[PDB]
Amino acid sequence: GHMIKICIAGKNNIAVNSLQFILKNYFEADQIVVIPNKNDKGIDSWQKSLLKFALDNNIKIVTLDEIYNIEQIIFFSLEFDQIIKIENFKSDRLFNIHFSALPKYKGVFTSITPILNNELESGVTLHRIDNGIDTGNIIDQHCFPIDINDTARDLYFNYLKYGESIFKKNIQTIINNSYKDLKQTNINSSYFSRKDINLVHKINFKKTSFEIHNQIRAFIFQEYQLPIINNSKIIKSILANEFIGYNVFEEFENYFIISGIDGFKIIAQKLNK
Amino acid sequence: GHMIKICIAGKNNIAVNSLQFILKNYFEADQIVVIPNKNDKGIDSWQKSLLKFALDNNIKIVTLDEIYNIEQIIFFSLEFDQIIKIENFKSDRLFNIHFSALPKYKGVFTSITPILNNELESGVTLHRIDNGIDTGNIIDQHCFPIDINDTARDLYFNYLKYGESIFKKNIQTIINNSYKDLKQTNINSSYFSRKDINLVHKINFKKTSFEIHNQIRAFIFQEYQLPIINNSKIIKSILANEFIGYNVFEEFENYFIISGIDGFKIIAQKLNKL
Ligand SMILES: Cc1cn([C@H]2C[C@H](O)[C@@H](COP(=O)(O)OP(=O)(O)O[C@H]3O[C@H](C)[C@@H](O)[C@H](N)[C@H]3O)O2)c(=O)[nH]c1=O
Ligand SMILES: Cc1cn([C@H]2C[C@H](O)[C@@H](COP(=O)(O)OP(=O)(O)O[C@H]3O[C@H](C)[C@@H](O)[C@H](N)[C@H]3O)O2)c(=O)[nH]c1=O
Ligand SMILES: Nc1nc(=O)c2c([nH]1)NC[C@@H](CNc1ccc(C(=O)N[C@@H](CCC(=O)O)C(=O)O)cc1)N2C=O
Ligand SMILES: Nc1nc(=O)c2c([nH]1)NC[C@@H](CNc1ccc(C(=O)N[C@@H](CCC(=O)O)C(=O)O)cc1)N2C=O
Ligand SMILES: [Cl-]
Ligand SMILES: [Cl-]
Repeated sequence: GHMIKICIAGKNNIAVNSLQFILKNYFEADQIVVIPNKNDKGIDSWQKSLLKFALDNNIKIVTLDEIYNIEQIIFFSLEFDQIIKIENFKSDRLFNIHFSALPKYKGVFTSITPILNNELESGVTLHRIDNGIDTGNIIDQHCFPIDINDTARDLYFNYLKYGESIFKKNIQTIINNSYKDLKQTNINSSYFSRKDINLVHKINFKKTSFEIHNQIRAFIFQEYQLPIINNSKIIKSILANEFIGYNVFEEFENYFIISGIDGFKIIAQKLNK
Repeated sequence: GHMIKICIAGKNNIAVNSLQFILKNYFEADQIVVIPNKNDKGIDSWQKSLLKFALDNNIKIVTLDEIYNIEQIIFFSLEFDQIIKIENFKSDRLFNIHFSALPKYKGVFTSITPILNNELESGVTLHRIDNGIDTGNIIDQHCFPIDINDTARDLYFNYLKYGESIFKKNIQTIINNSYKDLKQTNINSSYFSRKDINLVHKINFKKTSFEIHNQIRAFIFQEYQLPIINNSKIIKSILANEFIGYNVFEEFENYFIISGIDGFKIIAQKLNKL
């Protein structure tokens, strides 16, 4: 049918590197169109620009309106900023990679919400897009650890890495329309919206050491913000299993020593600045 | 031996039934003391009264001050209302059964917090009392399901049942002093205080059906409160696998039909239904 076979919509190194993989291995420029996010400035920053890569490689920049009527197009969202409505499209070949182990942690801020809710693991999930937010049927998932001292930033860079890999693992079956999927369960399903998360976190210290530590590290993502204790930004939290007494809080020039209601030692390292 | 070998401190069916078990199998009345909770008025209601049981069975009622200097006393807290300081006690035989699968859900309101945090299971844990809240070394634990439609009240009655069972299972080894324990992990440890739970819950509907349903049923405990939707008290929530559309909300005479962002059917039953 159409010249155009695939649309990559989204941002950051997962979208750029997945687009590069399709251009190298599957489709020529003239067979691909791209929809960057509204905030893409067309320059590289701490992630690469999808808009810049597409323009550099002669791939057309399009709008959703411009692709709705393309028969059989593969629409692939990789951190795309718009919620689509499936009945706009002639094609039913609509796919997304979501940065959580669905059915948990639908919605936004998924580098914060699993840590803040005390998880030991997260995942990336390739799924069909339906009209709900991260609700469509699951094609593949890869779960991986949230290590004990990982921050939100560390978790995000794992999503980028594992998300790119799950794209490469599954894309041929998507192209060939040969994949299998399974509906999501009602149980374990959870969802967080922007209004659920205050990005300026105020720590509750009447909590376990593990909870105070998770509260701190869930907000460490320096490109956006760092959590603040007594007007100092915190760059790293370290949780040990050493008991130091209950409810410790002491400030030093370079760090705080903290424990919660169970008394395990936390070192909260101040940003050097 | 002082005369007094054991103190049962606390309340409700677990304290009464455990006391009754001790009196039947291990110690006579004149070897036991009790410290009821401050709110025990000696009346059997939806729970049995430990004060009433002790009075009816000639078991002395005491204060903590009265038992601190008692050598070798077994002190057993079963829903006891006072945080003890261990250095007050000559004895080191100090035990509690906590209504959670420790190390999770230390603190209070443990029939609310696991449901509200989307758990599929909970537990009872027998542990040594240390100076922290529910922090001491674990002796035994029994985990059991939170069934999908269980309310906070249903979970509390399961804690009472499994707690009484874990008491009977372990009491021989406590009396022998042959029990084994293990320190708690830092990992997975969680804690909720009274301030963390608003008992008049306002539901966040911009949530999955599982989360809306957990928000409703975590507060269903009619002796205390029921959650209110559109000025109606709710007595039961039922969560189904059936997709009915995203973000459904409809009020009927006897119930609401609700779904969250994933579209699964909830029936929230009003108290007024006949
Ligand atoms: C905007 C922002 C983000 N972050 C962190 C935490 C967040 O998980 C991570 C990535 O932010 P993002 O790129 O804005 O996306 P988010 O994780 O909220 O993902 C959501 O939005 C994107 C655009 C959707 O495609 C995705 N499916 C959603 O989950 O950066 C912060 O810590 N502070 C911030 O202010
Ligand atoms: C006071 C109260 C209680 N409840 C429910 C929820 C709570 O888990 C259950 C039992 O209440 P409780 O007997 O006050 O005890 P709680 O579960 O908070 O347990 C705590 O306090 C008791 C006294 C301690 O020994 C125990 N180790 C603590 O966990 O009843 C309510 O729903 N609303 C209330 O207002
Ligand atoms: N239909 C659809 N389903 C999806 O699963 C999906 C899409 N489109 N499009 C790409 C991506 C979009 N991800 C998102 C997720 C949330 C917001 C957002 O603005 N959330 C608002 C709540 C919006 C609402 O209630 O309608 C917020 O305040 O959190 C935007 C983009 N995606 C899957 O990743
Ligand atoms: N030392 C000790 N450890 C325990 O683990 C323990 C005891 N005593 N005593 C019996 C029982 C007591 N349980 C409790 C638990 C919390 C509160 C309470 O009032 N909590 C307050 C916070 C108190 C504080 O911060 O100091 C709250 O507002 O939630 C009371 C009794 N118990 C284990 O079951
Ligand atoms: Cl964005
Ligand atoms: Cl009480």
